[PDB]
Amino acid sequence: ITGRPEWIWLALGTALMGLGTLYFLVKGMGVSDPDAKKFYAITTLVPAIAFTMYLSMLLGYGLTMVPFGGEQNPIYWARYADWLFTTPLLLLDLALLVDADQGTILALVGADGIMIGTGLVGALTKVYSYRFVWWAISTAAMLYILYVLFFGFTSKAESMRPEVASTFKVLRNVTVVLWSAYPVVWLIGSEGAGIVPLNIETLLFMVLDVSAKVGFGLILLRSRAIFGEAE
Amino acid sequence: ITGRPEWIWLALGTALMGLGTLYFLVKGMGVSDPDAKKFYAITTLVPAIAFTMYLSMLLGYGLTMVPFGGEQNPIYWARYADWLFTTPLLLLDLALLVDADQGTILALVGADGIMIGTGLVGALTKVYSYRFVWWAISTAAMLYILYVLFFGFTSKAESMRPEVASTFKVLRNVTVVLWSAYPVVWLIGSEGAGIVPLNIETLLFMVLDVSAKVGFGLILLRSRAIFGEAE
Amino acid sequence: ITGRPEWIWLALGTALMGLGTLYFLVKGMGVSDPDAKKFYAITTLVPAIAFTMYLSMLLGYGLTMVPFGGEQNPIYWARYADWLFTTPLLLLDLALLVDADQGTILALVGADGIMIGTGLVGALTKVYSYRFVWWAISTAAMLYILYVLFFGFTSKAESMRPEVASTFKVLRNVTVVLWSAYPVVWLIGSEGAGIVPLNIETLLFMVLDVSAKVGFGLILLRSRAIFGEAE
Ligand SMILES: CC(C)CCC[C@@H](C)CCC[C@@H](C)CCC[C@@H](C)CCOC[C@@H](CO)OCC[C@H](C)CCC[C@H](C)CCC[C@H](C)CCCC(C)C
Ligand SMILES: CC(C)CCC[C@@H](C)CCC[C@@H](C)CCC[C@@H](C)CCOC[C@@H](CO)OCC[C@H](C)CCC[C@H](C)CCC[C@H](C)CCCC(C)C
Ligand SMILES: CC(C)CCC[C@@H](C)CCC[C@@H](C)CCC[C@@H](C)CCOC[C@@H](CO)OCC[C@H](C)CCC[C@H](C)CCC[C@H](C)CCCC(C)C
Ligand SMILES: *C/C=C(C)/C=C/C=C(C)/C=C/C1=C(C)CCCC1(C)C
Ligand SMILES: *C/C=C(C)/C=C/C=C(C)/C=C/C1=C(C)CCCC1(C)C
Ligand SMILES: *C/C=C(C)/C=C/C=C(C)/C=C/C1=C(C)CCCC1(C)C
Ligand SMILES: CCCCCCCCCCCCCCC
Ligand SMILES: CCCCCCCCCCCCCCC
Ligand SMILES: CCCCCCCCCCCCCCC
Ligand SMILES: CCCCCCCCCCCCCC
Ligand SMILES: CCCCCCCCCCCCCC
Ligand SMILES: CCCCCCCCCCCCCC
Ligand SMILES: CCCCCCCCCCCCC
Ligand SMILES: CCCCCCCCCCCCC
Ligand SMILES: CCCCCCCCCCCCC
Ligand SMILES: CCCCCCCCCCC
Ligand SMILES: CCCCCCCCCCC
Ligand SMILES: CCCCCCCCCCC
Ligand SMILES: CCCCCCCCCCC
Ligand SMILES: CCCCCCCCCC
Ligand SMILES: CCCCCCCCCC
Ligand SMILES: CCCCCCCCCC
Ligand SMILES: CCCCCCCCC
Ligand SMILES: CCCCCCCCC
Ligand SMILES: CCCCCCCCC
Ligand SMILES: CCCCCCCC
Ligand SMILES: CCCCCCCC
Ligand SMILES: CCCCCCCC
Ligand SMILES: CCCCCCCC
Ligand SMILES: CCCCCCCC
Ligand SMILES: CCCCCCCC
Ligand SMILES: CCCCCCCC
Ligand SMILES: CCCCCCCC
Ligand SMILES: CCCCCCCC
Repeated sequence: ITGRPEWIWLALGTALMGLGTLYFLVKGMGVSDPDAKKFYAITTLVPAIAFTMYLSMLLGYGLTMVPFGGEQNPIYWARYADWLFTTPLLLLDLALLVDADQGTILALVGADGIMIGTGLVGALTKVYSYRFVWWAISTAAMLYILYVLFFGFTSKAESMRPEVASTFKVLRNVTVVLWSAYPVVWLIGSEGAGIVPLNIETLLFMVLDVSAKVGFGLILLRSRAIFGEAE
Repeated sequence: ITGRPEWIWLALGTALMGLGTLYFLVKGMGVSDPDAKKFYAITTLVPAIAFTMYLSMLLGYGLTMVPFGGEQNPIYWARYADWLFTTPLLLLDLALLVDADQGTILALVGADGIMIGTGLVGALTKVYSYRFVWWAISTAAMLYILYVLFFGFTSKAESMRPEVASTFKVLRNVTVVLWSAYPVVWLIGSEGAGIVPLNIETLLFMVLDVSAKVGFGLILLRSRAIFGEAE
Repeated sequence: ITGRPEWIWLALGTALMGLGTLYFLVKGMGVSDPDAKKFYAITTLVPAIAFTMYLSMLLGYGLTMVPFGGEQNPIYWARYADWLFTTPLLLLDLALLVDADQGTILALVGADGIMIGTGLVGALTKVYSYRFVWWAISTAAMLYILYVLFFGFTSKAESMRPEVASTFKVLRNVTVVLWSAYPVVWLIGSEGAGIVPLNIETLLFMVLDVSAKVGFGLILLRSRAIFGEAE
C-alpha cells in the first residue's frame, strides 16, 4: 500500500468519509419527520459509497494501468464508480429541496450519467488525442447541469419557503464552484496532459470530494429546510 | 478509424444522433408545462446516450474481439450499453402516455433489462451453440414486452384523451415493427449465423436506431398528447 | 458442463427458478387490482433474473478464475449480478407491504447496494487477507438492513391492516433467517476460508436462493395483503 506516494491522501480520504458517514448516521437517529428522513438517507449514503471506493483505491483494487503516450499510466477507475452513484444523489438533494418537477430531475440525472460515463470512457481510452474528445463531451454535460441549477432551480427556490431558498442558494453556490474544479484537475492531471503529478492530483480530488460530500452534507443537515413546516 | 469498412455507417449514425439530440434540446427550450417537460427530458436523453455510444464505436472503444467458430469475431459491445438505458426510456415514453400503473411499468422495464442483458451475454458467449440459447431467452422477453404493449396498453389508451389514444397507437405500431427487426438482424449478422457481413449489419442497425429514436421522437414531440389538458 | 461437480446444483437451481418464474407469471394473469399488480411484477421478476444467472453459471459464462492463496480459485461472479438486482426487489416487496416512507426505502436499497457491491469486490480481491475486510463491511451493511426491518418496519406494520401485519411478520422472519446464512456460507466456502468445498457451497446457495425467492414469493402471492381493501 505504502509503495504508492499518493497512499497518504487515499488513507486520509477513507478516514474522513468513514467519519462523515458515522456522524450523519448518528445524527439522523433522532429523526421521524418523513421529509427529513429523505434528506438524511440521501446524504448519509453519499459518503458511505465514497468510503468504500476510497478504500478500494487504498488497497489497490480500484486502480488499473492504461497504455497511452507510450507509457503504462496508473488510472484510478474507482472514482467513476463512486461518482456514478454519488453525483446523482447530490443532485437529488438539491432537486428535492426546491420540489423540482419530475422531468427536470430526469434531465439532471441523465445528463449527470452522461457526464460520468463519458469521463470514464475518456479515462480508459488508449488513443491519447481521443481522451480529450470525451473530456469535452463530459464537460458539455456538466455545463448543462450547471445551467439548470441556475436558470431552472434558483427561480424555483424563490417561490418556496425562505429557509429552503436560502439553504438552496448556499448549496447551489458550493456545488457550482466545487464541481467545476473536477474537469480542470482531470485535464492537467495524470488522466489528461500530465502536468500535475498523480500524488498532487490525488490530494486535490480528496479535498474536493470531502468538501463536496461531507462539507455539503454538514450545511444541508443543519438546516431547518429539510423539515416539513410543522407546528 | 477508416480501417473498418463499417466506419461510414458509424459516422453517419453519430451525426444523426447528434443532430437529433440538438434539435430536441432546442425544441424543448420553450416548454413550461410539467407533463411536456417529462416527455422532452426522456425523449432528448435517448439520442444523447445513443450519440455517445455511436461515437465510442466509431473511435474503436466500443468494440471487442470474441473467439467463436475458430475465429476472432468483432463484436460491438457498446450497442448493449446504449440499449440498456435507451430502450427502457423509450418504453417509459409509451407508458407515461397512457398513464400506466406502476406494476406494469416495472414489469416492462424489468423484462426489457432481461432482454438486453441476455442479448449481451449471448453476444459475448464463446461457445457458438450457446449464443442462440441466449438469443431465444432474450426474444422471449421481447415477446412479453410486445404482448403487454398490445393487450395491456392499447385498451388503456382508449379510455384516455383521443389525442393520446391516437398518438399512442401510432408510436406502438412504430415500436413493434422496428423493435422486432433487431433480433432478426442479430441472428443473421456477425453475432449469430454470420450470413450478412458486419458492414451491412451496421447499416441495418443504424437505420433501425435512427428510426426508433429520432423518428419516434419526432412523432411524439409534435403531438399535443404530451401536454396536460389546459385552457 | 458436467466437467464441474457442482453442475448438478446449478442445473437444479436453473430448473427451479425457471419453474417458479412460469408459475408466478401464470398466477398473475388473472389480476387487475393495481396494488396486486405491483407485487406480482416485483415478485415474478426476482426468479426470472435468478433463472438467467443460474443458467449463465451452468453454461460456464458466469465463472471466472481469481488468483489468491497461490491458487487459481473458481469464483462464480454471476451470483452478484443476480443479487444486485434481486435483493433490492425483495426489500421493495417488504417495504411496499408496510407502506414505507421514501427515505427509508432509499436507505434500504442503498445499504443493499453497498452490501452486494462490497461482496463482489471481496470475491474478486487478490490479496487474501483483504477479502475479509470487504466481507466485514458488507456484513455491517447487512446488519443495518436487518436492524431497519425490525426497528423501523415491524412497528410500522402494526398500525396497518391485520392481514398485512401478519404477512409482513412472516416474510420478515423468513428474510432475516435466510439472508443471515449467506455471509456464513461465503466465509467458510471457496470465497473465504475454503473449509467447505465448492460443490457443497453451491448446493447451500441453491437451497437458500430457492427458499428466499420462490419460497418467499409463494407466501407473499397467496396472501390477501397484496390486494387493496375493496368490497
Ligand atoms: C440515464 C443515465 C444512467 C444515462 C447513462 C449515460 C451513459 C449511457 C453514458 C455512457 C455509459 C457507458 C460509457 C458505460 C461504459 C462502461 C464501460 C467503461 C465499462 C468498462 O468496459 C470498457 C472496456 C475496457 O475499457 O471493456 C472491455 C470490453 C468488455 C467486453 C466490455 C463488455 C461489458 C460492457 C461494459 C457491458 C455494458 C454494461 C453497461 C455499460 C453498464 C453501465 C456501467 C456504468 C459505468 C454506466
Ligand atoms: C430490473 C432489471 C434491471 C433487471 C436486469 C436484468 C439482468 C439481470 C439481465 C442479466 C444482466 C447480466 C447479464 C449483466 C452481465 C454483465 C456482463 C456481461 C458484463 C461483462 O462481464 C462478462 C465477462 C466477460 O464476458 O466478464 C469477465 C469476468 C469479470 C470478472 C466479471 C466481474 C464483474 C461483473 C460483471 C459484475 C456484475 C455487475 C452487474 C452485472 C452490472 C450489470 C451491468 C448491466 C449490463 C446489466
Ligand atoms: C445506490 C446504490 C446503488 C449504491 C451502490 C453501492 C456501490 C457503490 C457499492 C460498490 C459498487 C462497486 C464496488 C462496483 C464495482 C464493480 C466492479 C467489481 C466491476 C468489475 O471490475 C473490477 C476489476 C476487476 O476485478 O475491473 C478491472 C478494471 C476495469 C478497467 C474496470 C473499469 C470499469 C469499471 C467497473 C466501471 C465502474 C462502473 C460501475 C462500478 C458500475 C456498477 C456495477 C455494479 C456492480 C454496482
Ligand atoms: C463527490 C464527487 C463529486 C461531486 C464529483 C464530481 C465530478 C465531476 C463534476 C466530474 C466532471 C468531469 C468532467 C466534467 C469532464 C472530465 C472528467 C470528469 C469526470 C472529471
Ligand atoms: C434504440 C435502440 C433500440 C430500440 C433497440 C432495440 C433492440 C432490441 C429490441 C433487441 C432485441 C434483441 C433480441 C430480442 C434477441 C437478440 C439480441 C437483441 C438484443 C438484438
Ligand atoms: C436471492 C438472493 C439473496 C436473497 C441473497 C442474499 C445475499 C446476501 C444477504 C449476501 C450477503 C453477503 C454478506 C453480508 C457479506 C459476504 C458476502 C455476501 C455478499 C454473501
Ligand atoms: C482548480 C485547481 C487546479 C490548480 C492546481 C494547482 C496545483 C499546484 C501544485 C503545483 C504543481 C506541481 C508541479 C510540480 C510537480
Ligand atoms: C429485417 C431485415 C433483415 C433482412 C436484411 C436483408 C439484407 C440484404 C442484404 C444482402 C445480403 C448480403 C449478402 C451478400 C454479402
Ligand atoms: C449456515 C450453514 C453453514 C453450515 C454448513 C454446514 C455444511 C456441512 C457439510 C460438511 C462440510 C464438508 C467438509 C468435508 C468436505
Ligand atoms: C447510472 C446510475 C443512475 C442511478 C443513480 C441513483 C440515483 C437515482 C436517483 C433517482 C432520482 C429519481 C428520478 C425520478
Ligand atoms: C438496468 C438499467 C435500468 C434503468 C434504466 C433507466 C430507466 C428507468 C426508468 C424507471 C421507470 C420508473 C419505474 C417506476
Ligand atoms: C444498483 C441497482 C439498484 C437498483 C435495483 C433495482 C431496484 C430499485 C428499486 C427502487 C425502489 C424505489 C425507490 C424510490
Ligand atoms: C453556462 C451555465 C452558467 C453557469 C455555469 C458556469 C460555468 C463554469 C465553467 C466551469 C469550468 C469547466 C471547465
Ligand atoms: C405475442 C404478442 C403479439 C404481438 C407481438 C408480435 C410478435 C412479432 C414477432 C417478432 C419476431 C421476433 C423474432
Ligand atoms: C442488529 C439487528 C438485530 C437483528 C439482526 C440480527 C443479526 C443476525 C446476525 C447475522 C449473522 C451474520 C454474520
Ligand atoms: C493530443 C491533443 C490533441 C488535441 C485534442 C483536443 C480536442 C478537444 C476537443 C474540444 C472540442
Ligand atoms: C450451432 C447451432 C445449434 C442450434 C442451437 C439452437 C438453439 C435455439 C434454442 C431455441 C429454443
Ligand atoms: C488471512 C486472514 C487475516 C485476518 C483478516 C480478518 C479481518 C476481519 C476484519 C473484521 C473487522
Ligand atoms: C454500521 C452498522 C450500523 C448498525 C447499527 C444501526 C445504527 C443505528 C441506525 C439507526 C437508523
Ligand atoms: C473510523 C476510522 C476509519 C478509518 C479507516 C480507514 C483509515 C485507513 C487507515 C490506514
Ligand atoms: C453536429 C455534427 C456532429 C457530427 C459529429 C460526429 C460526426 C463524425 C464525423 C467524422
Ligand atoms: C422448464 C424447465 C426449465 C429447465 C431448463 C434448465 C434445466 C437444465 C437442464 C440441463
Ligand atoms: C465548502 C466548504 C464547506 C464547509 C463545511 C462547514 C460546515 C459547518 C456547518
Ligand atoms: C418510422 C419512421 C418515422 C418517420 C419520422 C418522421 C417524423 C415526421 C413528423
Ligand atoms: C422458507 C420456506 C418457505 C416455504 C414456502 C412454502 C410455500 C407454501 C405456501
Ligand atoms: C462520530 C460519532 C458522532 C457522535 C455524536 C455526535 C452528536 C450527534
Ligand atoms: C452566499 C453563499 C456563498 C457560498 C460560497 C461558498 C464558496 C465555496
Ligand atoms: C461560479 C464560479 C465558478 C468558479 C470555478 C472555479 C474552478 C476552480
Ligand atoms: C439543430 C438546431 C435546430 C434549430 C431550431 C429548429 C426550430 C426549433
Ligand atoms: C396507424 C399507424 C401506422 C404506423 C405504421 C408505421 C410502420 C413503420
Ligand atoms: C406487427 C408486424 C411486425 C413486423 C415484423 C417485421 C420484422 C422485420
Ligand atoms: C407451471 C404452470 C402453472 C400451471 C397453472 C397453475 C395454477 C395457476
Ligand atoms: C411466525 C413466523 C415464523 C416463520 C419462521 C420461518 C423460519 C424459516
Ligand atoms: C433471527 C435468527 C437468525 C438465525 C441466523 C441463522 C444463520 C444460519
